[PDB]
Amino acid sequence: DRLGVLTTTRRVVEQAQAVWIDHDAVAQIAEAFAARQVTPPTWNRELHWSDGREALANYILVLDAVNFCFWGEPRWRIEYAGAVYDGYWALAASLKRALEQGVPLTDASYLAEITRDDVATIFAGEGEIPLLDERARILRETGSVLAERFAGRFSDAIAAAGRSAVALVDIVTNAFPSFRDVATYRGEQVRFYKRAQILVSDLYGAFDGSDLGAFDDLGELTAFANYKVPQVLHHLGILRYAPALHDRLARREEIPAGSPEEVEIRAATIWGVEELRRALASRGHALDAYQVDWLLWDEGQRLPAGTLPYHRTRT
Ligand SMILES: Nc1nc2c(c(CN[C@H]3C=C[C@H](O)[C@@H]3O)cn2[C@@H]2O[C@H](COP(=O)(O)O)[C@@H](O)[C@H]2O)c(=O)[nH]1
Repeated sequence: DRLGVLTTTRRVVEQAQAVWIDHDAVAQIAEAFAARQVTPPTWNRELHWSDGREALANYILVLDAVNFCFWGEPRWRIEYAGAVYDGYWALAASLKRALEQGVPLTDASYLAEITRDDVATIFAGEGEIPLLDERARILRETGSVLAERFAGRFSDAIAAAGRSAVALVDIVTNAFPSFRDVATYRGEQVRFYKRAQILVSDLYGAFDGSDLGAFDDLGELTAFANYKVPQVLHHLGILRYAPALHDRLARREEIPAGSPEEVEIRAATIWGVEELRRALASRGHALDAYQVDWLLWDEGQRLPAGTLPYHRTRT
């Protein structure tokens, strides 16, 4: 466990007061999923950009640099190619739209200088993308780090990882401040690395596990601790919430980042996915943790009306 995600999150799950795993539900869900050999959907080619290897690598870094927090009222929505999108697909569509119209979002020099008005345009739609100013700041940071340390080419970073997913995550968090996703729980560091790990899985997807998307150790990735997958796990009965936390989610009350409740959700998400992975493998359906994450995130796109709302964090 070379990044320390499973180890540090396990300490949280063992001590967690507001969240816990129902291991019976894990078994039952594993039974049904294994029975019908459920598979994550293939990496989406419609709403993701495609290009030569240098531009594509840079595109994946930018996509995942700003891959966070899409909730808020009035709901942020995007119109692209005769369809309306929200959440992640709104992000994806927005970038694809910008690149098609020839915005140089894969060029480090442009990213280093990108303005608030640039990103407001790129993500123009109904409402406004949350944390707009932050996204502008992250893209400027991303650009100037690319330019300074990687000759403007994320492919330089990828090459230095030598086909290790774990090594690339560590290269990314070392160089790019925005990707440093750790917190504390009762005085101990907890390590998550959501966006850094999702980046690696997205290279694998975009490059079909060849060239720059070749990795020999993808099993070492964890789930990407977000707000949608815990909502799915709660829906499937795998995550249970204590009274005050349940009521907070129901009221759509925001939870401060790094607070005990929030850290417990994220840790239990990691271990909820890991426990489902082990239970599936037990029943002869071997998937990597990132695949179980993909599969659950996909289920999260068509949850029934009146499932408990996902938790709302911000920072
Ligand atoms: N754990 C996990 N979290 C994911 C993703 C994705 C998209 N990945 C694509 C690439 C390969 C897969 O097959 C997917 O097609 C976005 N997110 C996070 O979810 C939230 C937005 O959710 P919603 O409102 O539904 O759009 C937000 O925190 C966002 O950062 C997934 O991979 N796993």
